[PDB]
Amino acid sequence: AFVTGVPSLKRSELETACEDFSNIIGSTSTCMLYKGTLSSGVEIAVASSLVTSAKDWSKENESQYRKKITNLSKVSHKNFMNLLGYCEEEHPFTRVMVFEYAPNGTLFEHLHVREAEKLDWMARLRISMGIAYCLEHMHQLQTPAALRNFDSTTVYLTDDFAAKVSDLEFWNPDMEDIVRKYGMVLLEILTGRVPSLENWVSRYFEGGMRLEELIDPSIGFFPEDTARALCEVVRSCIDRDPKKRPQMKEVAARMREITALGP
Ligand SMILES: Cc1cc(Nc2cc(N3CCN(C)CC3)nc(/C=C/c3ccccc3)n2)n[nH]1
Repeated sequence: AFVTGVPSLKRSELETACEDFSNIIGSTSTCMLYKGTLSSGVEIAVASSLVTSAKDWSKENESQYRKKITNLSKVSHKNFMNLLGYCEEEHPFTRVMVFEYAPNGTLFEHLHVREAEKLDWMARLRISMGIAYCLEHMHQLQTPAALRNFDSTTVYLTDDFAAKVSDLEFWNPDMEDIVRKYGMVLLEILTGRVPSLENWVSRYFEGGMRLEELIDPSIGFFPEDTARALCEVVRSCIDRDPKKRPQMKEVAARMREITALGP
């Protein structure tokens, strides 16, 4: 065991759950993702290193592995994609982390890829609020390392479209940097726009854009003054000077106020 709290799986266990690793959700810089189901019926996303022998794997690699598990085992939040387990094995070489499975995939997909169906206003506020609570909690745990890769492709959506912020990448940022990224992700949620943006939105901030220009047209109707308040949160978060940015606890506080949604 490398940690208290998080169970250490036999590879035999995980082979069962993931049908001999036969079902792939995705693939990233540092890991392959396999779909599984535990004998408890709990759906899982298994993140496996891209290293297949002890040779391609350093003691630096190993040290990073155990640090990540340590750090993530300390993070537990309803709006985080929580670590459920891990599996280290030498025969054959296995370095795995087991995460919660989010059936509605990424925020990015639901904002930009699905043409037929769009997230409504209230679902967008709920997602925005959830993200903010997650980041606030992480800043309280002093583990922003888990957020070095934060953007709409790393935020997942549950059955009921709650946000789960993820940290899937094997470990080979300021909280001020995370606050700005939160600003940009909130802006993306509001507008439906993604960096192929600051210049575009500066026109809104300059006073030369109506909210019906800024807000994602797929939304339909929306409360103007709510939208206004959310855009000020964006403006605060993305200030060019990191020192002028709100703390995440202040962001979460203001967001709670505007959305009227508790943690
Ligand atoms: C880590 C994790 C992912 C996850 N859920 C899901 C669900 C999902 N869906 C839902 C149903 N699918 C039929 C379509 C899209 N897609 C993904 C994609 C993951 C990925 C990540 C990086 C690169 C490439 C791909 N993750 N839960 N936990």
